[PDB]
Amino acid sequence: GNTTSSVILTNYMDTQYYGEIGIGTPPQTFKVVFDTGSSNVWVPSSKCSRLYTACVYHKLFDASDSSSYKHNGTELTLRYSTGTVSGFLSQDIITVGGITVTQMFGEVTEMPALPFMLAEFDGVVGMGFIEQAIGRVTPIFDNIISQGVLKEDVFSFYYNRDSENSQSLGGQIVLGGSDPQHYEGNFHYINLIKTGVWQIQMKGVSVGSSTLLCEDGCLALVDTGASYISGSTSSIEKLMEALGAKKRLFDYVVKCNEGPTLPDISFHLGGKEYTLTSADYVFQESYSSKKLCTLAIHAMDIPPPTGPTWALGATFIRKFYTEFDRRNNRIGFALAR
Ligand SMILES: O=C(c1c(Oc2ccccc2)n(-c2ccccc2)c2ccccc12)N1CCNCC1
Ligand SMILES: *[C@@H]1O[C@H](CO)[C@@H](O)[C@H](O)[C@H]1NC(C)=O
Repeated sequence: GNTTSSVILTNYMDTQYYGEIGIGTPPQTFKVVFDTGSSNVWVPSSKCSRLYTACVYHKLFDASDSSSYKHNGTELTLRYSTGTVSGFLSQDIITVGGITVTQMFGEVTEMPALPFMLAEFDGVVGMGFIEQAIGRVTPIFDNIISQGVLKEDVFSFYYNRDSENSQSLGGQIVLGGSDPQHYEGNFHYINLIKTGVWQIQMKGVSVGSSTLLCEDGCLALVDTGASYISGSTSSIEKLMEALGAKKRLFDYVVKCNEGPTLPDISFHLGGKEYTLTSADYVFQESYSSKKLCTLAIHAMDIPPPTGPTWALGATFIRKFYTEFDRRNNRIGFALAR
């Protein structure tokens, strides 16, 4: 192939990065997260009961308004770390950054308020492998590859640190390459443990100068759909005791004045150390001892076969521009700019 294609992303509060796709003829536009942690495409359906408040608030796909729609109707349930969606399969034309593909996707009829009422996006575009696709449906990137239009069998993620001011650009996905404008230095590559999952070996997790965690190795899922860096409950409990952080319901907190005093956290991947300073992992919203500041690291127990794993989400990608290489089954990291 010859072409490169980009998807402009919106950065919502440093936690949600989403772009727009079109589905059907004429195109019905949806805000979607592009998720390397999963392999299914889904959007909410017009068939979703309005008793699900998430379906009242999000954009719904109406098959009755699309002349290119092809019925399927196979029921499917997608169980994610933060919640579950259920619905049925359909086929239609999807437009992603100027690229048009015929795609099988889920029409979601059951969409829980938690977490979906907290989502700025409507659906998900899974960027993982067919091996992880529920119902063994061909993932969108595999269908785009089949077209033979892309210069390379790769895709790259840039997630901006700036979520506020306009004219910044929230983030960017490049289909078929990388954007040198958003990284510096050279890519350092890490081969996948196996095909089918964007997961790599991690050799250790350091808090300051000492390797408190993951000595003897562990797994690291490079997950564009996750807002934070996550580890298993036991790993995070140990990590947080070392930081002096206090557990709450859905996160860990530190007194805001303590934020800048927190140690660096280093991830040992492919012989290189990937270091995040406290500015990279603390939501430093004030400097008061009277206020609590949340950390962009949390516990998430991912079940087998994928888990138990650490997940390197938006917290990590903000610092490290990421290239997902399908041709060589590897992931490249470079310093984002
Ligand atoms: O469930 C999540 C996650 C998720 O939802 C998604 C649901 C489906 C697809 C993508 C995101 N969100 C999320 C973020 C903001 C609002 C609602 C949900 C997470 C926030 C932190 C950590 C994980 C997830 N996963 C599991 C699937 N892969 C990415 C992380
Ligand atoms: C749904 O799609 C798959 C092809 O991807 C097909 O094999 C299956 O039989 C379809 N079912 C119907 C009822 O159209």
